[PDB]
Parts: sequence; C-alpha cells; structure tokens
Amino acid sequence: KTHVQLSLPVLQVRDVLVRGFGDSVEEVLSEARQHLKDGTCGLVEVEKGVLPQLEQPYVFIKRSDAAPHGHVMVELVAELEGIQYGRSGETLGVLVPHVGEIPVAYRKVLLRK
Repeated sequence: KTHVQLSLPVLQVRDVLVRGFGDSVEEVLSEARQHLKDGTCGLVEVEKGVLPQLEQPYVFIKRSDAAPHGHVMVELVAELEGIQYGRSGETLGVLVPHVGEIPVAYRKVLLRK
C-alpha cells in the first residue's frame, strides 16, 4: 500500500531516551521509515525549546493533504542546519525512536510510504 494507518505515541521531550535516528539526512529518513513500519516510532509535538533538546538531523511529519478514518495524511521531511529535504504542509511533530517511554496521547496518521 502507498499509505499505512498508524497510531503514533506522543512523548514528552524530557522522557525521550534516544533523541534522534542518526547522523545524516538519508540515515534519519531511512531509520524513521523502518521504525514507523516496526511500530517503534514516537512523536514529539514541537514547541519553544523542544528542538534544541533533540539531535539533528530532525525528521518531521508534515500534513500532506486536507483525513481518512480520523488519520491525517502525512509525509516525512528531514532538517539539518536549517535546510529541509522535502516540501510539505504544517508540522505535526518530530519523530524519535520509541523504546518504551509512556506516551501522553496518540496521533492517528496515514503515512505516505
């Protein structure tokens, strides 16, 4: 399928144990997609002071359209030193590995895969 229905655990930035997916734009997008497929991906909602507490490169989920079955259609955009790789809509948050942190909520998304 070109899209996959996912429910992403929303983590508080100070709980996150693994604060990024790797060391290159290509690696973080790769690893983010693998964790999304394996159900081991969390979401941190972006507010003042969140991103400096996470590791670059960043992987964002961004709204790709204006929401089947409650699931917002999203795609991945990476960012490294202020340059984004991808073009999409509003940020829903930044993806991080999930290694068992307790979430505060779930974000239903339809991921363009």
